[PDB]
Amino acid sequence: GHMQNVSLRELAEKLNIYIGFAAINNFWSLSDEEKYMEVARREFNILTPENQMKWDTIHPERDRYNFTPAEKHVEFAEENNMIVHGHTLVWHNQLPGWITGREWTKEELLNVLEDHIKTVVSHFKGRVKIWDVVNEAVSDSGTYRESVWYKTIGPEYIEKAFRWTKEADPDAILIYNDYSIEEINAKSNFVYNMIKELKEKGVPVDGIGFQMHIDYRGLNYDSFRRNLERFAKLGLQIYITEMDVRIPLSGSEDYYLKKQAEICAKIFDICLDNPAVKAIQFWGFTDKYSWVPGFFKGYGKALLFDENYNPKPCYYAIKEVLEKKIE
Ligand SMILES: O[C@@H]1[C@@H](O)[C@H](O[C@@H]2CO[C@@H](O)[C@H](O)[C@H]2O)OC[C@H]1O
Repeated sequence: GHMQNVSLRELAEKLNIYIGFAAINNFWSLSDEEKYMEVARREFNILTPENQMKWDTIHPERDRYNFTPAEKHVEFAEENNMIVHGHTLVWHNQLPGWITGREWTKEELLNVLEDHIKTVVSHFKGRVKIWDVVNEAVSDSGTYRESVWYKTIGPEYIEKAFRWTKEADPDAILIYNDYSIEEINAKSNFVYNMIKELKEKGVPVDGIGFQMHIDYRGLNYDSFRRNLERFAKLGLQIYITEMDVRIPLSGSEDYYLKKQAEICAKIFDICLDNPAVKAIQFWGFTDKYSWVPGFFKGYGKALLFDENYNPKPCYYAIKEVLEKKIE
């Protein structure tokens, strides 16, 4: 015969791709830890720690590293035949006080950056298959974002981060990850020309991550498909890293859950049609545990499973698209 439950990760493996999630902080000690862990191992073969590899947790003082929470994320992916997607080495948010609380000069922040990168990347060498090296380096104007990194160091912090990362783990796939660059627009044009110049200089930018924090309005699918093609032609691997499809909390639940399913299906169709797309992840998987309600005033219910871990319409919609693709 054949196996009874036809999970997303089983279907992902027959497509030679990964489908997964972001693991909440301290997932092993949730009140409902057991259920959370079970759904996650049943469904997924790639795991990104939601926050526990961020600068705040992992490097809370200039001369102290804390790998403890991160190691728990990695052990769980390992015991569960998942690969680990590392997040994130350089970003403007969730920085500890010893970084934000003092003025820096260029040479000192370069030295700080290199130490952080080499320490975390070497510590997890060979155990983290994909690194978000730089996260959200580009403003909502398609100019460079005016972070502590940029203001202190200049644009070179980007290439140096990638080069330092590759040194510390040559087998890691190094990516640049951003939001709102799924379509052709001012922001993705800037990211495009940016990666195009870094690769021409020999910087090891292996891939691009499209966060895919979207809502019930969907995307311009033609623009998204054309955007994936131009990036792939740069010789990049492509990762959907943080998917969620937030819907208004007010009024017709069924209508919005139906639009959510259609969107998820359309996004998978396009992604499965382009062989440079290697993983699709959701920024979580159950609506019980999502950053959306707290960040996006008036929206929620953005994930695969409801608050009781029952699959929602999008889940079945994506499974059906996965199954058709194999068929
Ligand atoms: O718990 C929350 C996380 O889900 C949130 O993660 C970020 C959301 O925006 C993405 O573009 C980032 O890459 C990702 O790290 O960060 C805030 C935290 O409180």
